[PDB]
Amino acid sequence: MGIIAGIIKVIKSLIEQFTGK
Amino acid sequence: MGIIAGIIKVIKSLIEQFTGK
Amino acid sequence: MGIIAGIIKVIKSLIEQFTGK
Amino acid sequence: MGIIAGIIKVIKSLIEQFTGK
Amino acid sequence: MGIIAGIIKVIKSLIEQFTGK
Amino acid sequence: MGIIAGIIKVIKSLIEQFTGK
Amino acid sequence: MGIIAGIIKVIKSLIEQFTGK
Amino acid sequence: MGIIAGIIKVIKSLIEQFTGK
Amino acid sequence: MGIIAGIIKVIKSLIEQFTGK
Amino acid sequence: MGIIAGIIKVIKSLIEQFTGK
Amino acid sequence: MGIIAGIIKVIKSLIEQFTGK
Amino acid sequence: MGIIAGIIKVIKSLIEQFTGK
Amino acid sequence: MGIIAGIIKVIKSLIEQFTGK
Amino acid sequence: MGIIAGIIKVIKSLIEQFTGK
Amino acid sequence: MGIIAGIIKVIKSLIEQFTGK
Amino acid sequence: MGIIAGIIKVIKSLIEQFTGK
Amino acid sequence: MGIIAGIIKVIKSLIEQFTGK
Amino acid sequence: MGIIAGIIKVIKSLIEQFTGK
Amino acid sequence: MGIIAGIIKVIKSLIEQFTGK
Amino acid sequence: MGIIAGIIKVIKSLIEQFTGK
Amino acid sequence: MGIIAGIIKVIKSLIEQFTGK
Amino acid sequence: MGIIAGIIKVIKSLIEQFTGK
Amino acid sequence: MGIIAGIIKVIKSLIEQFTGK
Amino acid sequence: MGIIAGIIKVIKSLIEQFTGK
Amino acid sequence: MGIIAGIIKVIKSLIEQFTGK
Amino acid sequence: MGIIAGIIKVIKSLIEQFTGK
Amino acid sequence: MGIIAGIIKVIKSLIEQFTGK
Amino acid sequence: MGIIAGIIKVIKSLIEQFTGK
Amino acid sequence: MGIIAGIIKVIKSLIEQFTGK
Amino acid sequence: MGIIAGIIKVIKSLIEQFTGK
Amino acid sequence: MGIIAGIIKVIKSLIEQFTGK
Amino acid sequence: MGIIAGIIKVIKSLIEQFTGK
Amino acid sequence: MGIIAGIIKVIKSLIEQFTGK
Amino acid sequence: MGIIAGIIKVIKSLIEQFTGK
Amino acid sequence: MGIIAGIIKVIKSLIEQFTGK
Amino acid sequence: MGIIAGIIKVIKSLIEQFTGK
Amino acid sequence: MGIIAGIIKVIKSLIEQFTGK
Amino acid sequence: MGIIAGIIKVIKSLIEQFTGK
Amino acid sequence: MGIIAGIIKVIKSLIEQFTGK
Amino acid sequence: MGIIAGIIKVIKSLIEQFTGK
Amino acid sequence: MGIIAGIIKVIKSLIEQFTGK
Amino acid sequence: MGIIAGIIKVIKSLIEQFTGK
Amino acid sequence: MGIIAGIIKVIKSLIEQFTGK
Amino acid sequence: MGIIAGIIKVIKSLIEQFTGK
Amino acid sequence: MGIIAGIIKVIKSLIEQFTGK
Amino acid sequence: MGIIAGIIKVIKSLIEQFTGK
Amino acid sequence: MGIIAGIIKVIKSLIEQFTGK
Amino acid sequence: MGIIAGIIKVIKSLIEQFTGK
Amino acid sequence: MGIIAGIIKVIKSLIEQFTGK
Amino acid sequence: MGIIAGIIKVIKSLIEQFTGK
Amino acid sequence: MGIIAGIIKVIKSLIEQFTGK
Amino acid sequence: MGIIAGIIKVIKSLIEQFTGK
Amino acid sequence: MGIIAGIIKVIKSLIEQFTGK
Amino acid sequence: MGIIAGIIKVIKSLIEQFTGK
Amino acid sequence: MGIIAGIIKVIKSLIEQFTGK
Amino acid sequence: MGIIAGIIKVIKSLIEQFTGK
Amino acid sequence: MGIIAGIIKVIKSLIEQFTGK
Amino acid sequence: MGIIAGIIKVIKSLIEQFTGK
Amino acid sequence: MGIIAGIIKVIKSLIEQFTGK
Amino acid sequence: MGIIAGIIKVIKSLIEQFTGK
Amino acid sequence: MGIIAGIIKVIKSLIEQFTGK
Amino acid sequence: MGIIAGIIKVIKSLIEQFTGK
Amino acid sequence: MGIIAGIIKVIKSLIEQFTGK
Amino acid sequence: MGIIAGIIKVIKSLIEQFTGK
Repeated sequence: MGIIAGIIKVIKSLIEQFTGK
Repeated sequence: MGIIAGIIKVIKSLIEQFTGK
Repeated sequence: MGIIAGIIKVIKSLIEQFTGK
Repeated sequence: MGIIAGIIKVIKSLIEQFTGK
Repeated sequence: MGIIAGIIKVIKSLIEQFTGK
Repeated sequence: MGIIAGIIKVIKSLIEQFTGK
Repeated sequence: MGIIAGIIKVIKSLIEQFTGK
Repeated sequence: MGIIAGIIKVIKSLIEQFTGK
Repeated sequence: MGIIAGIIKVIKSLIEQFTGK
Repeated sequence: MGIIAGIIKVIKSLIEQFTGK
Repeated sequence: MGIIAGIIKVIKSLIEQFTGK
Repeated sequence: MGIIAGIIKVIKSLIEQFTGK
Repeated sequence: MGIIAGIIKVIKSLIEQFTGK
Repeated sequence: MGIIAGIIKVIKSLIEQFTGK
Repeated sequence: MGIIAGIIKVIKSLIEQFTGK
Repeated sequence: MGIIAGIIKVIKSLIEQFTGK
Repeated sequence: MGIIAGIIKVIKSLIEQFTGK
Repeated sequence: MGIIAGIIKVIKSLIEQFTGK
Repeated sequence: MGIIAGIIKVIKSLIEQFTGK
Repeated sequence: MGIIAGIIKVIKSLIEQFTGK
Repeated sequence: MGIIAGIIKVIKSLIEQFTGK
Repeated sequence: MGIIAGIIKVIKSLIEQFTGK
Repeated sequence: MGIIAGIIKVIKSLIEQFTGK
Repeated sequence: MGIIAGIIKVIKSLIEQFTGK
Repeated sequence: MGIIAGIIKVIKSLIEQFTGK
Repeated sequence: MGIIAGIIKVIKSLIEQFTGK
Repeated sequence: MGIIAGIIKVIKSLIEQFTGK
Repeated sequence: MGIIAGIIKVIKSLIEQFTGK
Repeated sequence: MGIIAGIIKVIKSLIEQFTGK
Repeated sequence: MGIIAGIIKVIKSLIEQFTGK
Repeated sequence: MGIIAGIIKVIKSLIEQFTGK
Repeated sequence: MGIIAGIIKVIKSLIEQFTGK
Repeated sequence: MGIIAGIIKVIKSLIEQFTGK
Repeated sequence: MGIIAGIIKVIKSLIEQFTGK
Repeated sequence: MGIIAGIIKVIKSLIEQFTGK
Repeated sequence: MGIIAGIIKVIKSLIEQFTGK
Repeated sequence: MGIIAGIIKVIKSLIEQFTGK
Repeated sequence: MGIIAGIIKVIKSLIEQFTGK
Repeated sequence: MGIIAGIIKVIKSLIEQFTGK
Repeated sequence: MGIIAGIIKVIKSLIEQFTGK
Repeated sequence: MGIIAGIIKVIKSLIEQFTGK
Repeated sequence: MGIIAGIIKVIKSLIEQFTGK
Repeated sequence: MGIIAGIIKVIKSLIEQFTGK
Repeated sequence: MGIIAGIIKVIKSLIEQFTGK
Repeated sequence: MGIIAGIIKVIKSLIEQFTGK
Repeated sequence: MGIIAGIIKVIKSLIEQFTGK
Repeated sequence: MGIIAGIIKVIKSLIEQFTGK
Repeated sequence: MGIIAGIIKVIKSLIEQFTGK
Repeated sequence: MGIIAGIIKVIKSLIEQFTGK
Repeated sequence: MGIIAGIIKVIKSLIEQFTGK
Repeated sequence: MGIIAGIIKVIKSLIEQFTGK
Repeated sequence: MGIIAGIIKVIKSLIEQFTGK
Repeated sequence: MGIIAGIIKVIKSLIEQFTGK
Repeated sequence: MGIIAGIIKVIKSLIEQFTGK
Repeated sequence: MGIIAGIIKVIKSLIEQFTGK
Repeated sequence: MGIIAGIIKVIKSLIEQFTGK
Repeated sequence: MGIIAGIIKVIKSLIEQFTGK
Repeated sequence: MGIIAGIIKVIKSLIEQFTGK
Repeated sequence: MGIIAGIIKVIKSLIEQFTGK
Repeated sequence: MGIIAGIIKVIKSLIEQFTGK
Repeated sequence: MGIIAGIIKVIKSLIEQFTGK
Repeated sequence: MGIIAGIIKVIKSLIEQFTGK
Repeated sequence: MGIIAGIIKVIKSLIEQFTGK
Repeated sequence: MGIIAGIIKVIKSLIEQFTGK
């Protein structure tokens, strides 16, 4: 179902994706 | 389903995508 | 389904795409 | 479905695209 | 479906494209 | 479908294109 | 479908093109 | 379909082209 | 389809071209 | 299809061309 | 069901994806 | 059901994914 | 049911996934 | 039911997954 | 029922998974 | 019922899993 | 009922699993 | 009822499992 | 009822399992 | 009732299991 | 009732099991 | 009632089992 | 009532089992 | 009542079992 | 009442069983 | 009442059983 | 009352059983 | 009352049983 | 009252049984 | 009262039984 | 009162039984 | 009162029984 | 040859021994 | 040859021993 | 040869021993 | 040769031992 | 040779031992 | 040779031991 | 040689041991 | 040689042990 | 040599052990 | 040599162990 | 040598262990 | 040598272990 | 050497372990 | 050496483990 | 050495593990 | 050495693991 | 060494893992 | 060493992993 | 070392991973 | 070392990953 | 080390990844 | 190290990625 | 390291990416 | 490192990207 | 590092991008 | 780094981009 | 870095862009 | 960096742009 | 950097633009 | 930087623009 | 920077513009 | 910067404009 994959360097964040409702 | 992948360097953020509703 | 991928350096943001409704 | 990819440096923003409705 | 890609430096913005309805 | 790509430096803006309806 | 690409420096704007209806 | 590309410096504007209807 | 390209410096404007109907 | 290109400095304007109907 | 996998270096964060409700 | 797998180096964090409700 | 597996090096953390309620 | 398996090197941590309620 | 199995080297930790309530 | 099995080298720890209540 | 089995080398520890209440 | 079995080399320890109350 | 069986080499220890109360 | 059986080599120890109260 | 049986080589020890109270 | 039986080689020891009170 | 039986080679010892009080 | 029976080779010892009080 | 029977080879010993008080 | 019977080869010994007080 | 019977070969000994007080 | 009976070969000994006081 | 009976071959001995006081 | 009876071959001995005081 | 009876072959001896005081 | 009766072959002896004082 | 000797209190009896044929 | 000796209280009996044929 | 000796209280009996043929 | 001796209370019986043929 | 001795209470019986042929 | 000795309460029986042939 | 000794309550039986042939 | 000893309550049986041939 | 000892309640049985051939 | 000892309740059985050949 | 000991309730069985050949 | 011990309830069975050949 | 111990309820079976050859 | 221990309910089976050859 | 322990419900099976050769 | 432990419900199977050769 | 543990429901199978050669 | 653990429902299979050679 | 764990439903398969050679 | 974990439904397959050589 | 995890439905396949050589 | 995770439906395939050599 | 994740439906293929050499 | 993710429907193909050498 | 993501329908192809050397 | 993303329908092709050397 | 994105239908082609060297 | 995006239908081609050297 | 975008139908071509050197 | 965009139908061509050197 | 845009139908050509040097 | 745009039908040509040097 949900995936995140790579070189991930996120800082001090908020991050969203919706698929569905 | 949902993916994010690369060199990701997001800071102090809000980020959205919708697909669906 | 939803993807973001590259060198991503977004700051102090809001970002949207719709496909669907 | 939805993609953003490159060198992305967006700041203090709002950004939209619609395809569909 | 929807894409944005390059050197993107947008600031203090609103941005739209429609294709579809 | 929808694309924007280059050196993009838009500020304090509103921007639209329609193709379709 | 819809494209914008170059050195884009638009400010305090409204911009439209129609093709279709 | 629709394109704008160059050195674009438009300010305080409204801009249109129709092709189609 | 529709294009604008050059050094564009339009201000306080309205601009139209029709081809088609 | 429709083009405008040069050094464009139009102000406080209305501008039209028809080709077609 | 839910997955995260790569070289993950997230710091001082909040991160979300929804698929479903 | 729920999985995380890779080289995981997360620090000082909060991390979430929902699938379901 | 619930799994975590790889080279896991998480430090000073909080980490969550929900699937179900 | 619940599993963790790999090379696990977690330090100074808190770690959770829910599946169920 | 509950399992942990691999090369496990956890230090100075707290670790949880729930399945059920 | 409850199992742990592998090469287990845990040090200076606390470790939990719940299944049930 | 309760089992632990492998090469077990735990040191200076506390370790728990619950199944039941 | 309760079992432990393998090559067991635990040192300087405390170890628990509950099943039941 | 209660069993321990294998090659058991425990040293300088405390070890517990409960099943029942 | 209570059993221990194998190759048992425990040294400098304390060892417990409860089943019952 | 109470049993111990195998090759037993315990040294410098204390060893307990309870079943009952 | 109480039994011990095998090849028993215990040295420099203390050994207990309770069943009953 | 009380039994010990096998090849018994205990040395320099103390050994106990209780069943009853 | 009390029994010991086998090949018994105990040396330099103390040995006890209680059943009763 | 009290019995000992087998091949008994005890040396340099003390040996006890109680049943009763 | 009291019995000892077998092949008995005890040497340099002390041996006791109590049943009664 | 008191009995000893078998092949008895005791040497350099002391031997006791009590039943009664 | 008191009995000893078998093949008795005791040497260099002391031997006792009490029943009564 | 007192009895000894069998093949008796005792040598260099002392032998006692008490029943009574 | 006192009896000894069998094949008696005692040598170089002392032998006693008490019943009474 | 006192009896001895059988095949008696005692040599180089001392032999006693008491019943009474 | 006092009796001895059988095949008696005693040699080089001393022999006693007391009953009475 | 034949002997009976002791305190003999036989009643309402038949008694036999054979030695010879 | 044949002997019986002790406190003999046999009643309502038949009793035999053979030695010889 | 044949002996019986003790406190003998046999009733309503038949009793045999053979040694020889 | 043949002996029986103790407190003997046999009733309604048949009893045998053979040694020899 | 053959012996039986103790508190013997056998009833309604048959009993045998062979040693020899 | 053959012995039986204890508290013997055998009823309605057959009982054997062989040693020899 | 052959022995049985304890509290023996065997009923309606057959019982054997061989040692030898 | 052969022994049985304890609280023995065998019923309606056959029982064997061999040692030797 | 051969032993059985405990609380033995075997019924309607056959039972064997071999040691030797 | 061979032993069985405990609370033994075997029914309608056959049971074997070999050690040796 | 061979042992079985516990609460044994085997029914309608065959059971074997070999050690040796 | 060989042992079985616990609560054993085997039915309609065959069971083996080898150690040795 | 060989052991089985627990709550054992095996039915209609064959079961083996080898250690050795 | 070889062990099996738990709640064992195997049916209509064959089961093996080798360690050694 | 070899162990199996848990709630084991295997049916109509063959099962193997090797460690060694 | 070799272990299997859990809730095991394998049917109509073959199962292997090697470690070693 | 080798382990399998969980809820295992394998059917009509072959299964292998190697570690070592 | 080798582990498999979860809800395992494999059918009509072959499955391998190597680590080592 | 090697692990597989989850809800595993593989059918009619071959599956491999190598790590090492 | 090697892991596979999720909802795995592979059919009629071959699957590989190498890490190492 | 190597992982695969998700909803995996691969059919009639070959699949590889290398990392390392 | 190597990962694949999602909804994977690959058929009749060959698939590779290299990272490293 | 290497990842593939999404809805993957590749058929009759060859697919490569290199990063590294 | 390397990623592919989306709705991927590639057929009868060869596909490459290099980054690095 | 390297990414491809969208609706990808490539057929009978060769495709390359270089970044780096 | 390298990206391709959209609706991609390339056939019978060769395609390149360089950035770098 | 490098991107291609749209509706791409290239056939029988060669295509290049350089940026850099 | 480099982009191509639109409805692209190039055939039997060679195409270049340089920016840089 | 470099862009081409529209309805592109180039055939049997060579095409260049330089900007830079 | 460099752009071409419209309905482009160039055939059998060479085409250049320079801006810069 | 450089642009060409319209309905372009150039054949068998060479075409240049310079702006700059 | 440089533009050409219209219905362009140039054949077998050379074409230049300079602005700048």
